Amino acid sequence: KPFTVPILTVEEMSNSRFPIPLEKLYTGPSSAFVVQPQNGRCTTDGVLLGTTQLSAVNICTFRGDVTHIDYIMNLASQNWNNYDPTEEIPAPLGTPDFVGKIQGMLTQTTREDGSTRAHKATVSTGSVHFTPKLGSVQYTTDDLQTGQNTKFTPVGVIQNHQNEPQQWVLPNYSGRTGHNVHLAPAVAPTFPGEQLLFFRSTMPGCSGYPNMNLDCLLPQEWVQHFYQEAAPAQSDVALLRFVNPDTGRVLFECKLHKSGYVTVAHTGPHDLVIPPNGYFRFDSWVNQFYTLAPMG
Amino acid sequence: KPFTVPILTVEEMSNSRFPIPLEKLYTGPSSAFVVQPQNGRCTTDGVLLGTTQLSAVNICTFRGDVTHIDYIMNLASQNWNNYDPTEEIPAPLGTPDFVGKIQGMLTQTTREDGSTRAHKATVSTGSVHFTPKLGSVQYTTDDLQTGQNTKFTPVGVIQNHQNEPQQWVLPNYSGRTGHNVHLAPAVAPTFPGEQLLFFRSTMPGCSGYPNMNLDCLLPQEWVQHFYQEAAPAQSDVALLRFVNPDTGRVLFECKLHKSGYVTVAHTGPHDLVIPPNGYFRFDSWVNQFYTLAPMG
Repeated sequence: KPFTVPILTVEEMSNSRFPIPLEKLYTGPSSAFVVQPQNGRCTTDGVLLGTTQLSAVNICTFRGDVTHIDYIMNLASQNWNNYDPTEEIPAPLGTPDFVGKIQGMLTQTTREDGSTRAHKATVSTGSVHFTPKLGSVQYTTDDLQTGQNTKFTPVGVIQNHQNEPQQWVLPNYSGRTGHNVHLAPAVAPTFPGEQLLFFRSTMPGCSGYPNMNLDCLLPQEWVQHFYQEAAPAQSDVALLRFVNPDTGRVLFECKLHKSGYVTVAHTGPHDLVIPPNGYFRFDSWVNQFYTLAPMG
Repeated sequence: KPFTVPILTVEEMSNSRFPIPLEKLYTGPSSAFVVQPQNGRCTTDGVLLGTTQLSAVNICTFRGDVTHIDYIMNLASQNWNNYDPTEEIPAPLGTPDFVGKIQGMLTQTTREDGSTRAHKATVSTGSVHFTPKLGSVQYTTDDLQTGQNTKFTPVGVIQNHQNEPQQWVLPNYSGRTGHNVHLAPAVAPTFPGEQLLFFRSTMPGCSGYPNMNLDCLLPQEWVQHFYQEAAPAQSDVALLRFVNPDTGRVLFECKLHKSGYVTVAHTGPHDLVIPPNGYFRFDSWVNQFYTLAPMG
């Protein structure tokens, strides 16, 4: 099958690491960071890696029952059935993949009356009570029956300023009980001139001076597209050109490594300047020795 | 181009009328209802109708500034730029398309300190202050600077029991100022044996005895797929067969009208029983006189 990327504009896409839309394109120096994101990890061939699942709305949500202590939720699977700690994944597909406090809201229904309730609730993925893999997560909930399906819908990050969140620091899915399992390989631009092309959004902040940025390596729909299509990597890198349908002109080119990350020939930071109508286009499969035309 | 539907299982898909995953397949009697949903309306040929946009995470969100009175938000566009009441759409793409109270949370950042805040907030789309089209929406917010980007993230519906929400009753996007503009055509099964095949989810409830169901005519990804693909309607109806990859057997067939709705040959209600691994498959283009093999 022939390879393609979706004709979606950045603003028409969604961040694969938090349920919010993409806002911009950005690139900066990697060196000092880790870049082990587990969400938004997909082989361009179609292979989902890490904790990556297809739904953009289920990223960072948690379902299950809860028991009052601030509150512990014995996790269930997205579809509300039993959690299987057996699978060979880092944690439930869609689990958060950075260390931080995520404010949201807990909601439950009592199968009995049609009765319902809702309360604010936060979750620190740094806390040693953040054990998704093992099957339980603790909410520092800022009246909650047991044996009743509870759901957590994420909203933003409530986080000395800018310190949290720690976007490139992976939480411990098994917490204290053990190291992380079956992680997606870490990313780093290898070629000389090149740097990494991120896909940034701004997680809403919910109280405090949090570092609201959030970069992802692949848009949620690229993940959804490689999954459907499953186009053979007729090469180890795919040359992408970011076109503009208004002027009909190419702005910059970039590298889509079949592994699942994007690199752009640039040194130093830069909030990528682009036309709201521009989108990426698959031109050709190239060797990893292909030097890219510099970026703006 | 040849027509297709995505190989996604119901649970792998998302509801196109609220940012939550699909849960089940359902069918019941239409007659007494309207069925004028504006979200999840797409021509199978690729034409988005009503207030339908591509992002499943931006359904029911509102951005803009707010001014304390409980609170009014002068709407902005998804990308945070000016709202254009000029476009020939019923309202901002993604606006809610049923009458009800939607609880969620308002969050804002103050460009100045990195300062942030968050408070619960509800919105009644029945209220005469619900004027999306005109550019303003009022929150009955259950400390909010002005001239500061505020966002509303929806969570569930806080709604004598079961009365609200009114899933098939369209809100007035211009409120009192005028009737609704450029609506997606209403739906109804025309053929004799047939009924309408919905795609149901359960909006979380956030306080009260709300009618948490929510049916949509097309999964958000079918909408995203017809948009990419844009496969010519070589006919006015497309025969779909819901297969099971485990047993390799067809369960039931259904009608995908190029208009953008699904009909199944059945009379009376029924929570469709299906294997978690089953998915739909495009078999052939047929005439509207094709009688369907009854459904379970």
